Amino acid sequence: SISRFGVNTENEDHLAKELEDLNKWGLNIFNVAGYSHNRPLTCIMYAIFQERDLLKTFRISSDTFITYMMTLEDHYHSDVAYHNSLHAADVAQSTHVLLSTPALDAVFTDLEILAAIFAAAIHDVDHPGVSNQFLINTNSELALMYNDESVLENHHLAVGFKLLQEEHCDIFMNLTKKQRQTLRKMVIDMVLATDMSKHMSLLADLKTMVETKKVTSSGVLLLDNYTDRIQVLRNMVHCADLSNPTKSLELYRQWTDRIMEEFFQQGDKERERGMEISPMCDKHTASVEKSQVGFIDYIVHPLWETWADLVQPDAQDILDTLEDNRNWYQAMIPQA
Ligand SMILES: COc1cccc(Nc2c(C(N)=O)cnc3c(C)cc(S(=O)(=O)c4cccc(C(=O)N(C)C)c4)cc23)c1
Ligand SMILES: [As]
Ligand SMILES: [As]
Ligand SMILES: [As]
Ligand SMILES: [As]
Ligand SMILES: [Mg+2]
Ligand SMILES: [Zn+2]
Repeated sequence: SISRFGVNTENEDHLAKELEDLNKWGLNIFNVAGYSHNRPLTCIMYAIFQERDLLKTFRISSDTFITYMMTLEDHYHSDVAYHNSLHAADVAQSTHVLLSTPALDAVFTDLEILAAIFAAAIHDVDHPGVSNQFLINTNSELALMYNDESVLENHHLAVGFKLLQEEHCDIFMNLTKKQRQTLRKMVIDMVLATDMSKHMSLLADLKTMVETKKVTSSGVLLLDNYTDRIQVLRNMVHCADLSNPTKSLELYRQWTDRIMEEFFQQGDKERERGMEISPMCDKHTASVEKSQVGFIDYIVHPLWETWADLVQPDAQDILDTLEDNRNWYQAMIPQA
């Protein structure tokens, strides 16, 4: 059972210390990365799977698991400022937390739990650090492969599933054929749902099902068919993907630094190509602070307010943090 990936003996203890917060929204993944020799995705996934007894439940070899996860992590670009393996580790650990929210207790099968955490792990692999629209506009190889439709999201799925082809890395070897087929369908569904171009419609359909939600006597949501279960799962992974502004301000600020570095790098590439600069990618004019206020007001809060509404009162502290964070960025804009 691996306890360190480096030569620092002090790190083994520090890492296990950080990992005591595995089931908490307040886990600090930057620290995890620091104490794991930059293996946040390998280590958090190993911790999550052991925490949930998923290697035992699905007869996944620890050895095969580590090899697969190391190589998946290696397919995230460490030179991409935001969409790298630390983001993937964060989305996976955040999904692990949402899976345990009391309102959803006993709702999901082990296969659905597995699908959801694996989807989070893979959902941005081999991201080149520019948007779908930038790929479409530049006639990139990916956009020609995917006919301009959910270009990156299709690619992330293709890489994550292609890596399982080699026997040495097939973590799903001992699932049954029907299990593998259902898992693949769920993961494909979840990852494609992370495409921001689908968010307005995802949310609409979410606000819709919150309306007719049936909380049972004991306080647990009744989600009786597959259709309802995969809809909550697809929204959960989406929420996890868009969870940075709901974390402690200390963490949220570090995430903002990264996403703006990535966005402004795209702006530079656009300029360089004589392309039209996308407003929020232009380092010469865009306000980092307004960009987060708007991001929260227009995208993150409506999603989380609706999730919160669905899992009442589970997500109340998340909302308060979000609103506090929103307030902090606003207060950072020098104008009234
Ligand atoms: C889920 O996919 C993404 C991609 C990029 C950022 C985020 N989350 C954001 C973050 C974040 N920390 O998660 C921060 N700021 C954001 C700001 C300021 C804006 C947007 S946006 O309105 O979704 C937007 C507007 C215009 C272009 C693009 C783009 O490049 N892609 C690929 C979607 C994105 C998202 C985020 C999520
Ligand atoms: As670990
Ligand atoms: As392999
Ligand atoms: As994103
Ligand atoms: As942009
Ligand atoms: Mg993505
Ligand atoms: Zn993501």
